Amino acid sequence: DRELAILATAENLLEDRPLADISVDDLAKGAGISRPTFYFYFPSKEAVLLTLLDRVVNQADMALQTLAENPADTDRENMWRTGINVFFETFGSHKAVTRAGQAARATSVEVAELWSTFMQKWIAYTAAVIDAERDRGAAPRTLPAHELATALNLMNERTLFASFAGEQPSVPEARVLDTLVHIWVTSIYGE
Amino acid sequence: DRELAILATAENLLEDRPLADISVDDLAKGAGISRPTFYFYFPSKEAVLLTLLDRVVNQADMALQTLAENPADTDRENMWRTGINVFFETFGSHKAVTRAGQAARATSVEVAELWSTFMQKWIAYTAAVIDAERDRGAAPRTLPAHELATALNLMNERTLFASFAGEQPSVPEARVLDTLVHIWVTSIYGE
Ligand SMILES: O=S(=O)(NCC#Cc1ccc(S(=O)(=O)NCCC(F)(F)F)cc1)c1ccccc1
Ligand SMILES: O=S(=O)(NCC#Cc1ccc(S(=O)(=O)NCCC(F)(F)F)cc1)c1ccccc1
Repeated sequence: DRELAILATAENLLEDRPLADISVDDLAKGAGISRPTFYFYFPSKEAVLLTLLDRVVNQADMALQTLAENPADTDRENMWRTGINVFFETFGSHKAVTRAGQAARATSVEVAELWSTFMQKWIAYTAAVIDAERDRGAAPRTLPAHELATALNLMNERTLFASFAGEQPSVPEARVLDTLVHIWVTSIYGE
Repeated sequence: DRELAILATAENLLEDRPLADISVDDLAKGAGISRPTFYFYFPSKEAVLLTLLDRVVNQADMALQTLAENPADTDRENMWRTGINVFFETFGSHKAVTRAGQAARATSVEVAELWSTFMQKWIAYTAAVIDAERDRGAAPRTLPAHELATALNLMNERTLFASFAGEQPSVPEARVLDTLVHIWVTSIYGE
């Protein structure tokens, strides 16, 4: 409630400036509570970012679970597009949290461990699906599935986040999805 | 001379700890000069990292120029392997400078601009070679060459550096080259 108000205030301020330029007072003021009352709900501004990232990451994760149980009925190219799109839409809707979350990996053990855990989970799932495609005779046994999954997942992380941040260089946001699907599909189904 | 001694001292200390844990006195002591004498050669420890990164980046760049003028006489798979390998060997030999250089992108305008400039140059060259391969009828016109180049280059950056840092997750250093060549070759020559 006042917890939601701190989270919403943090997301809003992270649209105009970095975490280093937001005080606890900036978050308290924003949620319409005192500094001490803020500290009842969170030990630090760093813990606020950690909670926002955790919510975004879990939304993407739950969305990928929903997709896995209920596969789209279409060509394998569009199936994978649907999969990459969970990440494009979810993080695309939380650019400020995403950008700051990734910055905070350099400086926060918990942010690095949180991201690391979900990346291992998304790679393990990518690799399971690639091996399935190999078992049903649809993809050739080229690279170790788990190595291929790791590199594709690291590509998406870097490429999605460069696009969202408008970095130079980057693929424009409106071309990035098709860019990643081409490389996933060719690298998974070619020899 | 005493300039080289500061650079060598910085590279050495960046093997055991981050830049934030190295003082100017740590670099002066190391090069066997006073603090004031250090400041004659460099305005800050941050400028030392910038000079090391600039040297590594220019070595990779000059090595890729040498390759471009003197192409290996082999299959296209091995040609590209030779190309990715400039980056694998060059940065692979300067892991500590590479790791710290990438950290310093978040916190230094000059490090971000230096890296940004060379990435645009390496993407422009990748894209020129892809278009050549399209013109000589060897690769299909799939994705815009420059978008494909950008994503592949961002993949290599993230994947090479995760491997070098031993991050979880990452491809092991001894499997990363073959991993990237498979994805480059399939994504450049498949449809
Ligand atoms: O698509 S499916 O429905 N299920 C397969 C899948 C998947 C998947 C996994 C990871 C990423 S990822 O690398 O983009 N996310 C890592 C986090 C970040 F975004 F990079 F930051 C993209 C897609 C399908 C089922 C069966 C057959 C084909 C596809
Ligand atoms: O290989 S060639 O000799 N010349 C083509 C090339 C190339 C090239 C460009 C960039 C990268 S990159 O993306 O790895 N570097 C970006 C920086 C970092 F490492 F990622 F950090 C790897 C390889 C050839 C000629 C003609 C026909 C085929 C190949």
